[PDB]
Amino acid sequence: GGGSMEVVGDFEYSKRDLVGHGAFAVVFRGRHRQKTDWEVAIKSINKKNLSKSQILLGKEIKILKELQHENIVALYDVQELPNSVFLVMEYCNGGDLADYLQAKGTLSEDTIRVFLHQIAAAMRILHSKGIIHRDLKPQNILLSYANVSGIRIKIADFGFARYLHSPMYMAPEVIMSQHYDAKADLWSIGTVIYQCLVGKPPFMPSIPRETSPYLANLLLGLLQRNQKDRMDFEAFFSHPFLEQG
Amino acid sequence: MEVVGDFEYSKRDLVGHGAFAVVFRGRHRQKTDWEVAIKSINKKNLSKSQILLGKEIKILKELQHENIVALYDVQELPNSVFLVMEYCNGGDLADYLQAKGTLSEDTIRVFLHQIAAAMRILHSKGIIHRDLKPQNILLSYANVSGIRIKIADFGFARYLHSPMYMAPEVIMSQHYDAKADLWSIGTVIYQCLVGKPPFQANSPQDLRMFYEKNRSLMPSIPRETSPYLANLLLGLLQRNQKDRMDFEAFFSHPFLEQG
Ligand SMILES: CCS(=O)(=O)Nc1ccc2c(c1)/C(=C(/Nc1ccc(CN3CCCCC3)cc1)c1ccccc1)C(=O)N2
Ligand SMILES: CCS(=O)(=O)Nc1ccc2c(c1)/C(=C(/Nc1ccc(CN3CCCCC3)cc1)c1ccccc1)C(=O)N2
Repeated sequence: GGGSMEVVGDFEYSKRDLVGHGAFAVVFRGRHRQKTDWEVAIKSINKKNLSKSQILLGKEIKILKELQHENIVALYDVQELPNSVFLVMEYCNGGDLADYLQAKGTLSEDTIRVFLHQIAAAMRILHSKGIIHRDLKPQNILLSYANVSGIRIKIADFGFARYLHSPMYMAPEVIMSQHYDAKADLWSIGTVIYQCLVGKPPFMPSIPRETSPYLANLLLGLLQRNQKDRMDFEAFFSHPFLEQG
Repeated sequence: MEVVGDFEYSKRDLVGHGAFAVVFRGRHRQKTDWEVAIKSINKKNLSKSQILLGKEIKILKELQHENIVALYDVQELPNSVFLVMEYCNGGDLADYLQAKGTLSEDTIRVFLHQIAAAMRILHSKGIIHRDLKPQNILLSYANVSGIRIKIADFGFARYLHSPMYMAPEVIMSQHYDAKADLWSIGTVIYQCLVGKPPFQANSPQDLRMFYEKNRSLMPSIPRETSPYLANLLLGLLQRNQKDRMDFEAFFSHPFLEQG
């Protein structure tokens, strides 16, 4: 591919419009070839690189396909050239939360609530399909502007995601450790909210005196080293902090 | 006959089921003396399951050992995915145990040598099978010394991964099942010898809570058992992986390399 343009099923991109990189991956802004006002992200993935890695792209596609929520990054198409796999995906013109925090610094409780509402919305869908993300972080949380109220949040990167499995020969450590990471996402969402508020990840941790009681409750409930002790999903989904103003 | 890439099978020659899968004996369309197993998987069924077929294909592609079941081709029709694979004319160990009952120490050594051979390759690529059992361990006759063993079913297999936002339980549980296969190989050898698994419940949940409460102690090794084989089994059947025989100890255990 010497040339500037490239065709990927019903979509196309200029190599001029590179927006960022993932693992063995490069992401371009693109568009539908007929509906050209329809912007997409095209993730090019080097096959030889992938085949030498332990990345399960098949799994990521399986999970992306299964999730059709407005706060989970949409997969539109998969194309397989000889040298590359292409994923055609929702364009998120906002970059990731990491960029937004590097710009805005720390966020208001009003802002963090608007964002967390949408992250919670996505967490519902993962929990209800028995998917654990396990690599939630600001690099994985993408932003899409209409024009703070104009900002829509989309979860991405199911590289590390895994399905919960709801046997005499099976090792006891495997039998027992079933569901052991069931609550891993609730911690991560904790560290993320924390960083949004304080301006760095936390490592009970230092909750600033300014913090509202609800938000302090949520954070201390999420940031529990032992999952046994850590807030469960339904408690989080319906936590007072989310459904006020 | 139905066609799958360069291979073909009769629907007459169904040889069993797997998960959302049906298996036929087949052959190459030119090299017709080349028998294959053709595993048909319904896509709609798969898409509603939590089976990662891509992962299993990735792992099978990476493993080219004579004691790991060969994947030759993958074909994707609209309704079905087909896996063209080594034909194992012997069925699984489950069938062979239900027939033969218990096995001689000479027989169990011949089998375990070959399972060990495969375990080398998994360990050295950092793959854990995790669901080793007699239903997964296939047999292929040339004409007991004429029986070749192939590990199958990497459905449950996973790669060993050799970060502030990541949950502590995830960080710490890295490599926790690194020795899970050595237990499984234990239960299997045990069943081969005694004629039943070392530990049984009435359900998954009974056994969950059994292993959980640490009720599990060493199991009944018959007095007749040779010392080497008893050593191996007691070293493999250790509820705590910390205590459980390490791989190099297993690979080079006295039992395997005697005559
Ligand atoms: C990391 C998860 S991933 O699955 O591997 N990647 C992924 C998945 C889905 C995606 C994007 C990325 C994506 C991004 N847009 C995007 C990126 C940057 C910018 C900002 N300036 C950059 C250059 C100048 C113009 C735009 C705009 C849109 C983006 C790219 C890389 C990293 C993060 C976001 C988007 O619209 N949908
Ligand atoms: C292991 C789980 S799986 O991966 O989903 N199945 C799979 C994977 C690879 C395979 C086979 C099956 C297969 C089988 N051969 C086969 C099957 C049955 C018989 C029938 N005899 C049994 C012994 C003698 C009497 C008739 C012969 C060959 C077989 C089929 C279903 C279950 C198990 C084995 C084979 O040669 N290669």
